[PDB]
Amino acid sequence: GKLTSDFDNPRWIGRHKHMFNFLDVNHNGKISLDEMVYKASDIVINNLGATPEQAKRHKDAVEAFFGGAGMKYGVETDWPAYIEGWKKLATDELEKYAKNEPTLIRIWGDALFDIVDKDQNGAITLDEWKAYTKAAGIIQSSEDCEETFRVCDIDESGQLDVDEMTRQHLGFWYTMDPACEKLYGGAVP
Ligand SMILES: O=C1c2cc(-c3ccc(O)cc3)cc(Cc3ccccc3)c2C[C@@H]1Cc1ccc(O)cc1
Repeated sequence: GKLTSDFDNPRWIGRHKHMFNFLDVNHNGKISLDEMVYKASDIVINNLGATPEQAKRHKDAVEAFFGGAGMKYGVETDWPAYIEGWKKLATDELEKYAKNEPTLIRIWGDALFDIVDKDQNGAITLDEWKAYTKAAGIIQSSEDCEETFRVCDIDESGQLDVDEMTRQHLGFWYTMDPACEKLYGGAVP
């Protein structure tokens, strides 16, 4: 694995700058925690049929995750404060990884996969991953969705679970692990 940060890597900055511009759908140069939690909850409730119990769990997880990057309700976060807050989020997540503490990215996955998995067993199929990532907009083509199941160590079903995805997300969002490249296909650089 890799438990060292790489915040000076221009491709780490560019990866999250891509995400920031993807999240700033109204081209305001700034995004709020209200917008992020709305987008997240809108997906699982209105596209994926989450129950109120599932949605509340998922809401607290998304709220914590983006809140870990310094975003707050009623506050607009511009790009400089965004990437600065994302360094603090990656640092806190890397401390949790090292302490074998439940990370914010795992807690979001567990809450999300309970919705995305129709059997609610913490493992999603390729069609279910295409359903979520296209509703979220983070992936547009079915080709990029298939790259996820190539990069990830899929089980024998074969489905993707939170254990494997948390491992991939460690290297993709936090440490720039070369083996975690193309986790979202070509949709996210
Ligand atoms: O990990 C994930 C991630 C990271 C970012 C991101 C990335 C970098 C940024 O700088 C900003 C936003 C953005 C997204 C899309 C999204 C944004 C806001 C509201 C709902 C979805 C997603 C999904 C996906 C959910 C997930 C979580 C854990 C799992 O185990 C499996 C799936």
